Amino acid sequence: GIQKCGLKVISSIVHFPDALGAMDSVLHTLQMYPDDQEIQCLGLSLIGYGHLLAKILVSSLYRFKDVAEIQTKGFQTILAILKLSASFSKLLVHHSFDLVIFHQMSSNIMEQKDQQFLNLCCKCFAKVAMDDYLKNVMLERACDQNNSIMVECLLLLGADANQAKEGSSLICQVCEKESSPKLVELLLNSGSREQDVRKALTISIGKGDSQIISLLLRRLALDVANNSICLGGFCIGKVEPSWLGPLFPDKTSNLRKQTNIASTLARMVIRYQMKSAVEEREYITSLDLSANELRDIDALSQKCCISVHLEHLEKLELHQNALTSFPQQLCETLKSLTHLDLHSNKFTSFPSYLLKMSCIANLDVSRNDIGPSVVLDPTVKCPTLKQFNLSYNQLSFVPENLTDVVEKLEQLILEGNKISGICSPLRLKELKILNLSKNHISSLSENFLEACPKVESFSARMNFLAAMPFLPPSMTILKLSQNKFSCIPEAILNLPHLRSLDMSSNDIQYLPGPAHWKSLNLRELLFSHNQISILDLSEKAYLWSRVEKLHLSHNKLKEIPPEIGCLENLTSLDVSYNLELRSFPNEMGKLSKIWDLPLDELHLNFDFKHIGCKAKDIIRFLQQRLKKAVPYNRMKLMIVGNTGSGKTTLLQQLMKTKKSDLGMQSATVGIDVKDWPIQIRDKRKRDLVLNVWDFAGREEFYSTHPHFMTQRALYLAVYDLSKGQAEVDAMKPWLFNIKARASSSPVILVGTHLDVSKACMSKITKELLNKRGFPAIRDYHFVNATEESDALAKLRKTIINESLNFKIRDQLVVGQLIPDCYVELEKIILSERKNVPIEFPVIDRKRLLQLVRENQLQLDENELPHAVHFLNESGVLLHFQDPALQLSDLYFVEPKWLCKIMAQILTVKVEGCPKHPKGIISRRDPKNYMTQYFKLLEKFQIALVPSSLSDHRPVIELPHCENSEIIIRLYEMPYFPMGFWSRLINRLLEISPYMLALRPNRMYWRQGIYLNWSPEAYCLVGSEVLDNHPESFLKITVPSCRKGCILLGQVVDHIDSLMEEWFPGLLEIDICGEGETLLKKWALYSFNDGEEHQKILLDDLMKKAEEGDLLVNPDQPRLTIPISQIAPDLILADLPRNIMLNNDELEFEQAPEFLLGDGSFGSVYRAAYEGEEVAVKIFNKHTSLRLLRQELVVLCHLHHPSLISLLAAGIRPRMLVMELASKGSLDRLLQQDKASLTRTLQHRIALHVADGLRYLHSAMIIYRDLKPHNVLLFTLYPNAAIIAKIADYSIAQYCCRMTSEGTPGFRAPEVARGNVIYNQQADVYSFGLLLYDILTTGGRIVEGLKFPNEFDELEIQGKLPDPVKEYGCAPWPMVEKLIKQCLKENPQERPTSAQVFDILNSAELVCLTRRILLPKNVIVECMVATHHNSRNASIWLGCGHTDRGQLSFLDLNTEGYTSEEVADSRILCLALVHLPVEKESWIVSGTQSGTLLVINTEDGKKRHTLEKMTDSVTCLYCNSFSKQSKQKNFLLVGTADGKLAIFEDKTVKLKGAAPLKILNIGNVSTPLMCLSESTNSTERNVMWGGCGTKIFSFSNDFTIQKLIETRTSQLFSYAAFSDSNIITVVVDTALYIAKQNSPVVEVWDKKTEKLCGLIDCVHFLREVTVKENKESKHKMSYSGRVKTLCLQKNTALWIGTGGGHILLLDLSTRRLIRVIYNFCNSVRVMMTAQLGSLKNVMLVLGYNRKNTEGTQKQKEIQSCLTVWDINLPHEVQNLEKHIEVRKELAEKMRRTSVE
Ligand SMILES: Nc1ncnc2c1ncn2[C@@H]1O[C@H](COP(=O)(O)OP(=O)(O)OP(=O)(O)O)[C@@H](O)[C@H]1O
Ligand SMILES: Nc1nc2c(ncn2[C@@H]2O[C@H](COP(=O)(O)OP(=O)(O)O)[C@@H](O)[C@H]2O)c(=O)[nH]1
Repeated sequence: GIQKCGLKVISSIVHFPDALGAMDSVLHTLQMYPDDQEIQCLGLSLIGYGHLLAKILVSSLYRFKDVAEIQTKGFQTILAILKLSASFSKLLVHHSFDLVIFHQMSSNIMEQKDQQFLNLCCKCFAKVAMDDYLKNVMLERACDQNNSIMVECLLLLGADANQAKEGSSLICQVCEKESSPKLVELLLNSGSREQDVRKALTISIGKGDSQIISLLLRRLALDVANNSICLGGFCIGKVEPSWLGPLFPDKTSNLRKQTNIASTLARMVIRYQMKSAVEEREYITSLDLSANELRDIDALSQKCCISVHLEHLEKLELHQNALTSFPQQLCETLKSLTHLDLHSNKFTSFPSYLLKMSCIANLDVSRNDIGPSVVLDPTVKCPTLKQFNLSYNQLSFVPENLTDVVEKLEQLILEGNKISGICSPLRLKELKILNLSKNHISSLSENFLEACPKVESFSARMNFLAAMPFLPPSMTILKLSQNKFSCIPEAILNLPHLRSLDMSSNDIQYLPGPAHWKSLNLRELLFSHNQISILDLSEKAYLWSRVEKLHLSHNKLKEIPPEIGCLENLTSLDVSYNLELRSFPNEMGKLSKIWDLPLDELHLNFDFKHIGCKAKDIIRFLQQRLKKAVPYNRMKLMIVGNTGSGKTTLLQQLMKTKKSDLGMQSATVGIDVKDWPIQIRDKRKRDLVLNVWDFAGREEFYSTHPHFMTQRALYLAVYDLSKGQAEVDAMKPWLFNIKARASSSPVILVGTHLDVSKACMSKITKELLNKRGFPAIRDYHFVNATEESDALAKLRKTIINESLNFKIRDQLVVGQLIPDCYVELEKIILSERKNVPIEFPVIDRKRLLQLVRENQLQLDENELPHAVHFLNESGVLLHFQDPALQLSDLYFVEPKWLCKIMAQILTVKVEGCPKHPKGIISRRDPKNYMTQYFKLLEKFQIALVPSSLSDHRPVIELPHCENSEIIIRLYEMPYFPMGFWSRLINRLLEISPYMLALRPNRMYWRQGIYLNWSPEAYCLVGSEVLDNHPESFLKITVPSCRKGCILLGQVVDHIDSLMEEWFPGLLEIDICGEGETLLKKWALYSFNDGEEHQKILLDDLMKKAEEGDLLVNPDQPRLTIPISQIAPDLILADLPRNIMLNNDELEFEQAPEFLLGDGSFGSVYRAAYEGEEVAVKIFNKHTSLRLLRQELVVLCHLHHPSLISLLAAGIRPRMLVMELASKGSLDRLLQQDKASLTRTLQHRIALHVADGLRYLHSAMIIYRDLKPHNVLLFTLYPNAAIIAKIADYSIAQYCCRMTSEGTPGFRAPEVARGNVIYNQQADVYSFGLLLYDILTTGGRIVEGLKFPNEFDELEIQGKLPDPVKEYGCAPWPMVEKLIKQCLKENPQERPTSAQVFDILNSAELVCLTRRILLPKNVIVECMVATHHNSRNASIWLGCGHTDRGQLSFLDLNTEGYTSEEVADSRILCLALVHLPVEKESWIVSGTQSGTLLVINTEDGKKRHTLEKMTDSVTCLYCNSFSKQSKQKNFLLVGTADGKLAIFEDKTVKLKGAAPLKILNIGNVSTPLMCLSESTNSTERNVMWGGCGTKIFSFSNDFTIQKLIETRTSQLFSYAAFSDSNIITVVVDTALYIAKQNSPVVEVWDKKTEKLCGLIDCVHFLREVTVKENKESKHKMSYSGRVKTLCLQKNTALWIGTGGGHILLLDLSTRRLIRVIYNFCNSVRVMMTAQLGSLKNVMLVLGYNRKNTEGTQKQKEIQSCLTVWDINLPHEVQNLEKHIEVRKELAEKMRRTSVE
C-alpha cells in the first residue's frame, strides 16, 4: 500500500531534473494495485512521459467511466501518445476503446458546461479515426450496440456503410439486432446498396416490426415525386396496413431538431482534424403489389390506419399473386379506383360486386380460373367500365347480363376461354375492340354483331369458324386467323371502311380481285398458309394503291401477276415458301417502298443472296430489267487434271489455236485463264463465250484451286489414259473435289491419249465412277489431244450441247436475262483491259467510277456493288469484297495475271541452306508491290508456307493416352478435299486466345497441328487411316478434363463452319439411294475405362437422337457412360459451366399460351427457375444445334448491368433462359402507360441505354437496331439500380447468322441508303431517335403507325420537327441540344457513345426545366413571380438597358415578352403585393427618381404614384403580418437612407398612401441593399434586413431589437471583404451574409451574434478549376463574387458567383456538393417560386455576353433566364450514388466471366 507515495514522488521528480526502465514498473503497478482511484490518476498522468499500455488504459477508463476528471488525465495521456506515435490508435481501437469513447461522448455532455473536456475528447477521436479502415471498424463496432448519435457522427465523417460482408453487411445485421428505427434510418439515408436492403427486408419480415419495414420500404418502394408505391418484385408473403402506414403522406408530420448534437460533434472533430492537418394533401395513387405472393389480402379490408388514404387510390395492381375472393369490404372503401388489374391469381368466380365501385375502368381479371358461368348481377349498374378483360379463364358461356350492366364498355376481351355454343345477340352499344380468339366457337348467331354499331377490332383467332354475322359498317381491323375457312365471305367483302384483315392459316381457295372489296382503304392483307392458286389483280389494280402489306407465303402460287407494280404504297411483300414461282415480273421494280422481301425456299431467274440481296437490291435489279434487258452469253469451262495430261495441249485444239507457235510448252503455274468465243454459225446466233481455266495439276498448288471452283461451271476432266485403269482411281480426288465444291455442276471425263494405245477402262468408269458419291458425269470421251479429229469435234459439240442446256433449277444459266447495265459494264471492262499497266493491272475504285462517268452508264453508287460482283462471278474481273481483307478498293482486271502471281512463290524453291524447318520462311524478295504481294497471300492465308510443309507426320507422345482421359471424334470422309488442311490449319492457327492471351507452343506438320499449353490443355488434330480403309480419318484427341472440352467444342466448330462454308456438297444428304452424307462424323468411346482394347464407333447423328436421356449404355444396361464424356459439344458443357440447364429446377410449361404473356403471340414464355422468375425463349426447328451453340459462345461473355444476361441454355427442348423484364418492353409502356414516365425515369432509361451502348461499342459490336421495342424495363421506381436493359439476343443472332438495315422508322441516314458500311455512329443516331421518342412519349410512333412512309422519309434526313412545338411536353432543353447533336447527318459529327453517356451523366441535365432567351440586349436587375395564380405564372422584369423606367412583362408557358414603358427613371427592385379581396395582386415599381409607382396586374393603366421617398429606393418586400386577429399585410419600402416605408395591404390602392411607421435606420451613405424574413413562422416572422454594413432585425414592433455589426470582425483576413456594402441576408439557424465584391460569406448567428463560419467561394472553385482551367494561372485577380443568395427549405444553399457559376452548399454537414458552370456568365438575380402546380423551382437570371465587338468597347449581352428544379441538390448526389452502384455491379458481373 505504498505505491501512492512512490508515484507522487516520481511525478514530482519526472518534471524538475528532466528525468530519463521505469515504464514497465509503473505499468505493472496498475495491475498489481487495481481499482484504486487515488493511484490510477497518479499513474495515468505519468504514462504521458507491447500493447499492455492499451490493454491497461482501455480497461481502466472503462472501469472508471464517469468517476471524475481522471478521464481527463487518461485522454490527455492517449493524446500525448498519438501525437508522437499515431499507429497506436490501431491497437486502441483493437482492444476496447469504443466501449469507453462512446460512453464519454454520450454521457450527457450536452447541457453540461464541460466543453473544455469534450474538446479534448473530440480532438483525440479525430486522430483515432484517421485511417479509413479504423473508421469502418469503429462503425461496425458502433452498430451492434444501439447508439444512434455516435453512428450518425461516424457517418458524417465518411466511413461508408456498405463494406462489412456484402451479403451480411451493416443493415443486414442491424435489422436482426432489434435496433432502433433511428439507427436504420441513418444507414439508409446515407450510402447503402440496394441488394443488402432487399435482404434485410426479408429478415425483418421474419420478425414483426412495424417501423423497421416501414423505413425499409420508404427507401425501397416510394416514388414520392410521382405518387406511387412500386412494391412489385418483392416476395413479401403478406401485407399489413401497419407497414404502409408511414408510407402515405400526412401534413401533420413536423419535428424538432435534436440531431444537431451529431452535427456539433462531427464539426468539432473535422475542425480539429483540419487544424492538425494543415498546420502539421398530395394523395399518392399508384399502389403496386404485383409479385408479392399474396395468399389473401383481407388484411386491408379492415378499418385500418390507412383506410382513409385508400379513398383516393385510383390504381391498384395485384397481378401474378395467389389471391382469391377480393374482400367485400375493400371494393367499397376505395370509391375512386379506376385501374384494377389482378390476373394470374387463383380466383374461382367473378365476384360481380367488383363493379359496385363508384368510378371504375380497365377491370382486368385475365388469367384466373373463373368458373363456367360469370352471371352478372342484374341489379348492379356500372356505366363507367371501359375494358372488361377476361382472357384465358375457363368460361363456357359469354358473360350473361353484359348488356344491361356495362353499357359504355369499349374493349370486351374474352380470348383464351372455351366459349363453345353459338353465342347470343350481345347488344352492347359502345364496343370498339371485341376479342374471342382461341375459343371453341363453331359459328356466331347471324344477329351477333347486328346491334353493336361501333365495333372496330373484332379478333377471333384459332376458332372453328366458317361464317360471319353481318359485321357493322364501322369495322376497321378484323383478325380471323387460324379459323377453318374456305372463302372470304360476303360479310367481309362489303365493309366500306376495312383497314386490315388477318386471315392466315385457313385453307382458302379464292382471293378475290380488288373489284370485290368495296373499301377504298385497304392497308394490310395477311393471307399466309392458305391454298391460294391465283393472285387476280388484272381486274382493277389502282383501288389497292394503299395496300401496305401483302403476305401470301405458303400458298400454291404459280406466278406473280405483272399488275403488282401499281400498288406503289406496298411496303412488305412476302411470297416465300411457294416453291412454284420460278420467276419475278419486271414490273415489281416500281415498288420503291419495299424494305423487306424474303426469298426463303424458292428459286428465281437470278443469283441472289451473295452477301447482300437485302430486298432493296432486288428492286433495283427488277427495275433495271424494266428499262431494257439483254440475254447474257457467258459461262466457265474449268479444266482439271493431275500433273500430266492433255490440259494445255487439249485446250489448244478445243479453241483451235491454229499457230501453236510454242514448239514445246511446259507445266502450268497457277490456272492460266483464257477466253474463247463461239459465234455459232447456225439458225441461232447465240454467241456464247465461255472462259476456260486450265488448272495446274502439279501437286504443290492444290491449296489455291478451291478458290476458283464455282458452281456456275461445266468442268472437264482428263485421264492421261496412257496409264489405263490406274489413273481413273488416281483421278477420283478431282471428281470428289468437284462434288464437294460445286455439287450441281456436270463433268465431262476425257481420256486424253489414244495416239498411244487398253481402252477397256470404260468398264471401271461405268461401274465405280458414275453414281457413287461422285458428281453428275454427263459424258466421257477419248480424244487424241494433239490434232483435229472427228472425236475431238464431237467433244466440241458435246460441250456446246451441255452448256446450252446446263439449266440448274430449270433456269438455262447460259441464257438468263440481265439488265443492259451489266453487259455495258462488261464491254467497258473488256475495252479497258487493253489500257492497264502489265506490271500492275490492278484498278482502284476511283478509276472505274471515272470510267462510268466517261461513259453514259446509269449506275449509281448503290448499283456497282452488285454490278462488279455479277461480273466477278463470270470471271471477267476479280474483286474481293471481304471487309477483313482490306483491299476491296482494288479491281483486278485480267485475272490471268493475278492467278500467275499468287502462284509464283509456291514454285520458287531454295537449293541453298535449310536453316529453317521445311515450310516456314521469312520475307525475302518491286517498288511497294512486294508488301501487297504477301498482303494478298496472307489474305489468301497461304502465308510460313502451309504448302510444301513436312508431309511426314512427326511422332508426338501425348502425356495422357489411357483410354479414359482422352476424347476422340473421327471424321471419316472419302478423301481430304483439295484445299482442306491449308484452310483448316489456318483457322485453328490464328485463334490464339483460347482458354479465354497465353499462346501454346505448336508443332504443325502438313496435316496436323498439336498445339499444347500443358499436359491438361492440348489438341492433336491428326490425319491417319485405319487398316483396311480406303477413306481418310481425321482423329482429334483432347484431354477429357473440363478445359480440354472447350478446345474440342471450338475445333469441331471451326471444322463445321468450314465445311458448310466451302465444301457444301459433302454434308448434303443424298436422299437418292441412302443418306450416306459423305461425312461420317464418328465418335469414339469405350465402356471399360482403360485397356478396353477398342473404342466403339457411334455415328454422331444416331447418337444425337439419344438425347432424351443423358446416359449412353449398351444392350447390357448395367454399366453406362454419360454423354458429357464422349461428345461434350452436343451437350452445352464446353461453354462456361454456369450455363447448364439443370432441368430439375426449371419449372416451365411451354404448351399453355397464358404463360406466353411476354410478347403478343411471340415465342418467349415466362417461367420459374431457381425458385425465381425468368423468361425462357423456346426456339423453333429452324435454329440448328450448331448455330445455337455458335450464338451462345458470343452471348456468354457480355455480362453488363444494362444487357439481358444469360442464365441457362440446354436441350429438351432447345430453349434459352434469360432475365425476365417485369414491366415488359418500352413501346407498350409509352403506348398505354403514358402517365408513368416522370422526367426522372425518362432520364434513367436514357442513361441505362447509353451505358449499354457505351459497353457494346467497347467490345467493338454495334447494335444495328435500337427502338422502343428493344428496351425492356424492369421497374418504374426511378431511384433503382437496374431499370432499362436492351435485349441483346439480336446482336448475337446477327453476328452468327449475318433486318441488318434496322427497322425503317428507327434508322440512321447512312443506314437507310446502305451505300456505306456502318459504324458506332449509327447506334448513336438510333439512340437519338429513341431519346426523341422518350421525350415526346411516343408521339412519333403513334402518328407514324398511320403514316409509315412519312414516319421514315421525314427522319431519313436530319429534319425531324421540334419535340416541343409539335407534341405537348415539358421542354427540358438541356437534351434538345443533345438531340440536335445526335441527329446530325455527318456520322463523325455525332457524339460517340462515350460522350453521349458522359453528357447524360451530368445532373444539371435532369433538373434544368426550361431556359428562356430574353430579347437581344435586355438588361434586367429585378424580377418577381406570381404565385397566387397556380394555373400559370408570370415574371415581371425591370429595365437596365434604358435609363428611363420600363417594366417588362413575361409569361412562362407562352414566352410572350411584353415591353411597356411605365416610368422615366431606371428601376431597381420589385415586389408583388396580393390583396385577398377583389381578387387581384397589385405590382410595384421602385424607381431611382424616388417615386414609388404602383400598377395593377390586369390593367396596365390604373397606376398611381405613392408617397415619394428621398433617394433611390433599393429593396422591397411583401410580408405576412396578420397580427390583428384577421388577415393583413404590409409593404416594406427600404430607401437608400434606411427610412423603411411600411404600408398596409389595402391602402396601397390609395393615391399617395401612408408610409405607416418610417424609421431612419442608417445614413444616406449607408445604403439599404437587402431585406428578408425568418425561415419559420413560429417566431412571428422576424424580419432581418441588411443595411450598408449594418445588419438589423425586428418584428411587429418595427423597431431595432438587434443592430449587429459585421465590419468589426476579429477574424480579419482582409478588410474590404468585411468593410463593404452588404448584398443579401438569409435567416435560418445561422445568419448568412453577402457583400459587394466579397468572394466570401460570413456565417453569423442570431443569439450570440458571432462569426460562426467563413465559407470562401474560390476555396471550392480553384479546386475543380485547376486542370480544366489552365489559363487561370495568369488570372490571379479572380472574378466570381457573391451576387445573390437563396436558401432551399433546409437542404442546401445556392450561391451565385459573379461569373457563370452557381454553388450548392449543404448547410448542415458537408459544404460543397457541386459547381454548375458554363451555362451563363453572371447570376444577377436569383429567387425561388412555384409554377403551375409544379411548385418549388429556382429562377436564375443569368447573362451571356460575347466578345464579337469587344474591340468597340461594347458587349453583346444576352440575359438568359433559366428555371431550375429545386430538387437539384438531392438529384446530383443521388445520381452520383446510382452511377457508382452500377460501376460496382459491372465489376462484379465482369468477375463472373472469369469464373
Ligand atoms: N427477358 C424478357 N423479359 C420480358 N419480356 C421479354 C424478354 N425478352 C423478350 N420479351 C418480350 O417478348 C416479346 C417477343 O420478343 P422476340 O425477341 O420474340 O421478338 P421478335 O424476335 O421480333 O419475334 P419474332 O422472332 O417472332 O419476330 C417482345 O415483345 C419482348 O418485349
Ligand atoms: N505424244 C503425246 N503427248 C501428249 C498427248 N496429250 C498430251 N501430251 C503431252 O502432255 C503435255 C501437256 O502438259 P500438261 O499436263 O497439260 O501440263 P499441266 O496439265 O498444266 O500439268 C504436253 O507436253 C504433251 O507432250 C498425246 O496425245 N500425245
